[PDB]
Amino acid sequence: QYVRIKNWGSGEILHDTLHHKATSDSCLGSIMNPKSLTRGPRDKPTPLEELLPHAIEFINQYYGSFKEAKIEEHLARLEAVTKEIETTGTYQLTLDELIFATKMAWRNAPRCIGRIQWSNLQVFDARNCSTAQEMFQHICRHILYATNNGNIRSAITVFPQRSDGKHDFRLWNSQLIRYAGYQMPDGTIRGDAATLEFTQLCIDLGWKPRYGRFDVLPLVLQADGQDPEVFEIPPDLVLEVTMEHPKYEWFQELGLKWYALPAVANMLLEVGGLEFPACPFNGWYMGTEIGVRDFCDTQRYNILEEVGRRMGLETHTLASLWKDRAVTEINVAVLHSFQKQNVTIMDHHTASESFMKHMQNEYRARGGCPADWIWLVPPVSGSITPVFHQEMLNYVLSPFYYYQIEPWKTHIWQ
Amino acid sequence: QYVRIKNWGSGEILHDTLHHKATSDSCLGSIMNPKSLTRGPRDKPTPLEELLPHAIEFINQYYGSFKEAKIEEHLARLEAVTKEIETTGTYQLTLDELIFATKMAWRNAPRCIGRIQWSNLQVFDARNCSTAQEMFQHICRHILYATNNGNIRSAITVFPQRSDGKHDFRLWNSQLIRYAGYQMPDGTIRGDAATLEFTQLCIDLGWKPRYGRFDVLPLVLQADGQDPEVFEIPPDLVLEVTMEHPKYEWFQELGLKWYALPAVANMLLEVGGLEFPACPFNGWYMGTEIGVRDFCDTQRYNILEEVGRRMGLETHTLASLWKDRAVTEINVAVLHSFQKQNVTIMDHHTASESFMKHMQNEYRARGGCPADWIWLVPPVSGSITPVFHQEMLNYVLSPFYYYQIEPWKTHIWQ
Ligand code: HEM
Ligand code: HEM
Ligand SMILES: COc1ccnc(CCc2nc3cccnc3[nH]2)c1
Ligand SMILES: COc1ccnc(CCc2nc3cccnc3[nH]2)c1
Ligand SMILES: C[C@H](O)[C@H](O)[C@H]1CNc2nc(N)[nH]c(=O)c2N1
Ligand SMILES: C[C@H](O)[C@H](O)[C@H]1CNc2nc(N)[nH]c(=O)c2N1
Repeated sequence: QYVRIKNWGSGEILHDTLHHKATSDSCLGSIMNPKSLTRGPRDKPTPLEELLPHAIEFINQYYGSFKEAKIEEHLARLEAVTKEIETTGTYQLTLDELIFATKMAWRNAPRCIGRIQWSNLQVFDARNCSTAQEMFQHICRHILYATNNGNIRSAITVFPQRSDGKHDFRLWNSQLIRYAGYQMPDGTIRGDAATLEFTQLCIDLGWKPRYGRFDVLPLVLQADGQDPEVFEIPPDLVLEVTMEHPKYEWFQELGLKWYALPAVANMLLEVGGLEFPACPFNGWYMGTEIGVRDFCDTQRYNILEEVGRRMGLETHTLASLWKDRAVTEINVAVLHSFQKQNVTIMDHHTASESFMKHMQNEYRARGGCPADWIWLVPPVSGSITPVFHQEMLNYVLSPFYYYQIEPWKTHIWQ
Repeated sequence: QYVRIKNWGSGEILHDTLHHKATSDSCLGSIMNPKSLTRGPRDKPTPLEELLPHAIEFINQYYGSFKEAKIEEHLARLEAVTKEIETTGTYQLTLDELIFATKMAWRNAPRCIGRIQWSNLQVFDARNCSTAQEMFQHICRHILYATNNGNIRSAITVFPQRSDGKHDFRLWNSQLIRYAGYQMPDGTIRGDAATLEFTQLCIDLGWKPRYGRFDVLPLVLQADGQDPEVFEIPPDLVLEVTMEHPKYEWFQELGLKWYALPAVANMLLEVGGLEFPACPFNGWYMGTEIGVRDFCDTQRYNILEEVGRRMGLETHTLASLWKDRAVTEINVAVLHSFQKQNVTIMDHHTASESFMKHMQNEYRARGGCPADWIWLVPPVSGSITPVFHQEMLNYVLSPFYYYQIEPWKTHIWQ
C-alpha cells in the first residue's frame, strides 16, 4: 500500500505512495531498522529441515577455518551434531565454535567501523544462566571486565539460546549503560531525550527516577521467559568521563560528561541455524559518536546552541557556519577529556584509515567485506575520510547480529 | 562472477567475491555510476511497441498536470502523437511539454539537493541545431544566460533527440566549465587531478595546454554523429571567484579561486520514451562542493595539508582534528568569497533545511520524493543536518536524467 518513513530528528513520519509508480530498473538502505535486517519472535521450535542444513554449514565453515584441517574431528563433530539434533531437536555449540561464531558475526557486521579488531573478542559463556539475578550478575562481570578501568576491552556474554521461542532471554535495554530522560514539568526535557519511552517503562516497572541530566538507567532483564525484572547498575561499575576543553575552560562549566562504555544489548546472534535473543557486546567509542550524535542531535541533548554562543560565534546566521565550528570543538573536548582521563577512544579519522586497511585485508582474505557506507561514514568530516570515497557492497552473511522487535511490543504479561 | 568496486580517492579497485555467499534476505547503492542509473548507446531506433506506450503515458501525465484539464486538447494531442509516430516512427514534444519534462526530470532527480527550485528552470530549445558550431554557440548563450553576472540562474538547453542512435548529439565534457589537470615533469600534478584523462583527450584533439593550476578546459562537442570538434570557451564567459578568508589574510596568498558555474553536461534526458543524449543544465553551487570536495579530496587539489599549517594546527596528529578545523575555515572562505564577489551560493546548512521543506511539500503533493540519502547528505557536518536523520527511498521515475557511457569508450572514428 505505502511505506512509512521516520525522521529520527523530529520523529516525524511520512507515507510514501510514489514508489509504486517506480520503474523497471525501490531501494531501502536509508532505513534504520529494516525487516531485512531483523530476526523477530517465535512460537514453535526451528524446523529441522532448516536447522540441519545451516547446522552442517556452520560446522563446515568452522572446521574449514583452522589451518591444516582436522578431517576426522570435522566428520566426528558433524556426526555428533546430526545425532544430537535428531535426539533433542536442536544442538549446542562448543565454546570454541561459539567464540568463532561471535567473532565471525562481528566481522560480518556491515555497520561496524572497527571490525579490524574482529579477532580480539572476549567471550563470556552465559548459556547456563537460568534466572534474572544470574543475568544481572553476568552483565556486571562483563561490564567490569570490559570497562577495565578505562583501558577498554571488547567483550560479549552469550546468554541461553532460543528454544521454542516462548522461552527467550531478553535484555530490554537498547544498551548496557545509558542515561535516562524525563520530561520536566515546565515542558522541557532533562537527560537523554532519546530514552524518554524506555525511561517511563523503567518507572512503570518500579524504577526510582533520580530525575537528573545523567541518570544511568536500570537493567531490565527477562529470563527464560518470565516478565522483565528491574535492576539498578552498581554505580561503581559505570565509568564516566567529565567533558573539559583543552582551551575554552568555560566548557566544563557546561557540566558535561558521558559513559566510557558502549555496549549493544538488544541484538540477536544467529549462527548455525541457532539464535540467541540476548547477548550484549561492547567495544569502545569513536569520538564523533558522543560529540556529534549524542550531544548535538535535537533528539538527544541538543547543546550545539550555547556551545557556539560561548565562542562568540553569530548564532543567528546559518551561513556563518558556527555549528561547524562548535561541533568541531565539542569533539576536540571529548577526545581530550577521554584522552586525559585515560579512557580508550578513537577519533573518527584514524578509525577510517584503519577500517580501510581492514577492508583491504578483508578482500585479499576472503575476497569481500560487507559494509553499509551510510552507517560507516563518520557523521561529520565525511569526504575528509577515506571510506567516503570507497564504494561498498552491503550484504547479510552468517553468522550475523540481527536487530529484533522491541520486547514490550511482543510480550505476554500475567 | 565478481563485482568491481572503485575507490575514487586512491582510484584503487577491488573485486568482490563474498556477496555470492550472501543470504536469502546484495544492495549496490554505494555505487557512483550503477547500470541501473545509466542509459547507454544504440544502433537501431526505439521499438514502437515501447515508444508508443511511454509516449502515451507522458502525454497523459502532461495534460493530467494542468488545473482543470483540456480534455479535448488531451485527446487531440494524444491522437496527433499516435498519428505522428506511425508516420515517422517517433515524435516531437511541444515546447511546453519539453519544459514540463525538463522540470519534472529535475524534480525527479534522487541526487539533487536543491530540487525545491524544480519549478524555476530556463529551457533553451536547441533541437533544431545541426552542427558543432551551432552547439558551441548555444552552449555559450546558455553559459552567459545562467552566469548572469554572478546572480546565477538555473537553465537547460535541450539539443537534438536520439534518432537511430548512430546520430547522437554529445558534449564530451563531464561539465560545461571545468579546469584541466596536467601531470608536471617533476611527477607532480597541476590543476584538477580529476580531469587528467579528459585533459589529455583535449590535447589529443588539438587543444593547446596553457599548463596551469586553473585552466578552463575546451568544449568538446560532437554533433549529429560526427567526430567531436574542439572549442575553447570565451574567457569572458567564465565568471570565477578568488578565494579569500574574512580573517586569515594569508589565505588569498594561497592563490585560490573557482568557477561560479556548475553545469552538468553529459547527462541524458529521458521523457515519453524519447531520449536526448546531450542537454547541459546548471544550477548554482552549494558551498561544501567547492570547499570540501574540489579543494580537499586527494584526487583533486588536495590543499587540506598546508591550510592547517598556516593555522598553527599540528599537522602530525590526526587525533588533533586539525583537518576538521581546516576544512571548516576553507568553507567559510568560499562562502565569504562568493558572498563578497556577489556570486550566488548556498551554505550546506540552509540547503538542507530547504530540501527538507521541499521533501515535505513533495509528499503532501504527490505522496513521495525520490532521494539518494548518500548523495543528498552534505560531505561534512552530516548529522548536524536535518536530512541526515531523514529516512528516504531512492527510486527511478520518469522523466529522468540518466548518466551514460563515456563517449570515447563508444565511438566510431574515421
Ligand atoms: C574495536 C571496538 C569497536 C568500535 C570502535 C566500534 C565502533 C562502531 C561504530 C562507530 C558503529 C556505528 C555507530 C552506531 O552504532 O550508532 C558500530 C556499529 C556496530 N558495531 Fe561496533 N565497534 C567496535 C566493536 C564491536 C564489537 C566487538 C561488536 C560485536 C561483538 C560490534 C558490533 C557492532 C554492530 C552489530 C553494530 C551495528 C549496531 C547497530 O545496528 O546499531 N562492534 N560499531
Ligand atoms: C537550485 C540550484 C541547484 C542546486 C543548489 C543543486 C545542487 C546539487 C548538489 C549539491 C548535487 C550533488 C553534488 C554532486 O553532483 O556531486 C546535485 C546533483 C544533481 N543535480 Fe542539482 N542542483 C541545482 C539545480 C539543478 C537543476 C536545475 C538540475 C537539472 C535541470 C539539477 C540536476 C542534478 C542532477 C541530475 C544531479 C545528480 C548529478 C550526478 O549524478 O552527478 N540540479 N545538485
Ligand atoms: C559494540 O560497540 C560499539 C562501539 C561504539 N558504538 C556503538 C553503538 C551502540 C549504540 N547504539 C545506540 C543507540 C542509541 C544511543 N546510543 C547507542 N550506542 C557500539
Ligand atoms: C546541476 O546543478 C549543480 C549544482 C551544483 N553541483 C552540481 C554537480 C555537477 C558536477 N558534477 C561534477 C563531477 C566532478 C567535478 N565537478 C562536478 N560538478 C550540479
Ligand atoms: C563511494 C561513494 O559512493 C562516493 O564517494 C560518493 C558519496 N557521496 C557523494 N555525494 C555527493 N553529493 N557527491 C559525490 O560525488 C559523492 N561521492
Ligand atoms: C535516516 C538515516 O538512516 C539515519 O539518520 C542514520 C544515518 N547514518 C547513521 N550512521 C551511524 N553510525 N549511526 C546512526 O545512528 C546513523 N543514522
